[PDB]
Amino acid sequence: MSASVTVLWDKEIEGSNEVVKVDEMVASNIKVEFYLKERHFDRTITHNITLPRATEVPIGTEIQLEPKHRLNGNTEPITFTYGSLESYTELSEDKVTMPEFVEPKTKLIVILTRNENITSAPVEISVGDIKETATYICQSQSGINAEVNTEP
Repeated sequence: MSASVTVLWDKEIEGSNEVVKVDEMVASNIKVEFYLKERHFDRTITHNITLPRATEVPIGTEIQLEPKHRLNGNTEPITFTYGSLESYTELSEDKVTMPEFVEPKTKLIVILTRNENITSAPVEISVGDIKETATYICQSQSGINAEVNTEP
């Protein structure tokens, strides 16, 4: 009930790829400190395994794989179970330092962005004499960048 697993990373597909504006914070001066010292965000990577509708892989088969994109320095494999656990989400805290002050005669804008990417790859599975090519999907978020612009 434990499959042999090989991900075909050289066949990876670049799905959605975007730079997402998470938020903006604006302030104006005439030298006050900023609202927050740091902002805290949730950052996730979601790992999914998908199988053909008509697959021979038995329900309950365990499928262990090691993704490319991980959080928290985690390195242990993800264990999916076909028919009951097909998605796993990593979560980390992304802490972003804010500008300390608004300099004199300044309007300050913080633009917060991160990369968000979907990638997918074939997964060759064998359990006994049953062979299948499943599809692995990674929905990842990068760390957040803060761009501080000073205006009139």
